[PDB]
Amino acid sequence: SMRTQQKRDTKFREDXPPDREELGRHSWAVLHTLAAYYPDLPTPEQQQDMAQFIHLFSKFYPXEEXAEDLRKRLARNHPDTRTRAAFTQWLXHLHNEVNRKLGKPDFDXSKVDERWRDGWKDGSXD
Amino acid sequence: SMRTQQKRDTKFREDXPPDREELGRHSWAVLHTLAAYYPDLPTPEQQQDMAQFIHLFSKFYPXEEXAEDLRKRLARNHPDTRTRAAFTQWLXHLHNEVNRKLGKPDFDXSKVDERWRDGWKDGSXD
Ligand SMILES: Cc1cc2nc3c(=O)[nH]c(=O)nc-3n(C[C@H](O)[C@H](O)[C@H](O)COP(=O)(O)OP(=O)(O)OC[C@H]3O[C@@H](n4cnc5c(N)ncnc54)[C@H](O)[C@@H]3O)c2cc1C
Ligand SMILES: Cc1cc2nc3c(=O)[nH]c(=O)nc-3n(C[C@H](O)[C@H](O)[C@H](O)COP(=O)(O)OP(=O)(O)OC[C@H]3O[C@@H](n4cnc5c(N)ncnc54)[C@H](O)[C@@H]3O)c2cc1C
Repeated sequence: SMRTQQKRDTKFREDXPPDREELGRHSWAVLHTLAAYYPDLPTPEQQQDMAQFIHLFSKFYPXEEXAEDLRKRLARNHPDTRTRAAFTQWLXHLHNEVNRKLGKPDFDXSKVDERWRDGWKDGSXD
Repeated sequence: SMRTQQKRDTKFREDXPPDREELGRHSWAVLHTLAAYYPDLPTPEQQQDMAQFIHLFSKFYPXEEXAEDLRKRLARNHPDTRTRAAFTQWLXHLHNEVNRKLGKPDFDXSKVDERWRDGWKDGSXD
């Protein structure tokens, strides 16, 4: 017909303020990448710090409906920051809660180390 | 000649682990966007929380040379979290320190509200 609601076909300037979706994509990348490299045997101070980091992220996330949704989840399901394995998985399952809320499919949590740190075992990241 | 070191011409799969540069781009977007919507008159608890959030981000940032560089800066130049105006500018000038370290030009701090929240006044984000 003429205009389109597919943003990629419309708004071409990259250096603009992130919208709700684009901030989401950046933020999941930041959180999953921070978790991917977290210690396998973190100190007690690290475990405390990472839980506080996720709590503070929930206080300041600037999409208010998204931040409320996050604060509700963290109240029902505190972050497991005991180890890399536990925290990476914990964060995957949380991300999946949001995906299911929004009508998106589940990400296979078995893929989190490939996806965010190591690259796919088939070599498609090289 | 044949291979290229311009990543865009080589590695086409998007769902791969962020490298140092790509994590940087995501992270500056997250930090500048969080600052852009921070209160103009934050409570004392908010001011304390935002400073602690930036400190914790420096503890967990997974590029070790980058995290060390950040920890050094925050020791010399604590975040000003007193107001949106102060914190957005504080974070711009910090980002500029990193840009100059890496041979990149200064971003004009007068542009931070346009860039990260409001869109350019000429309408090029619409
Ligand atoms: C904490 C948080 C709360 C949010 N709350 C809301 C909200 O309440 N309402 C709303 O409209 N939007 C919310 N958003 C934005 C939303 O989650 C999506 O980021 C946005 O809709 C863009 O979706 P996307 O399809 O690009 O993929 P995203 O969900 O942004 O995912 C980005 C990439 O991460 C990978 N991935 C997907 N799922 C997982 C997983 N479970 N584990 C590991 N990797 C995964 C995939 O490679 C994917 O392409 C929130 C985002 C954040 C960060
Ligand atoms: C906290 C932190 C520390 C880092 N330390 C290092 C390091 O020690 N060594 C290293 O090699 N890399 C480091 N990086 C990565 C580096 O800063 C860049 O992110 C990366 O090199 C990609 O650069 P870029 O050209 O894509 O633009 P980036 O610097 O990633 O900037 C992204 C976008 O932000 C906007 N912008 C640029 N400057 C400002 C500013 N001053 N204020 C507001 N908006 C701005 C521009 O629109 C720009 O395109 C760090 C990143 C972070 C987040």
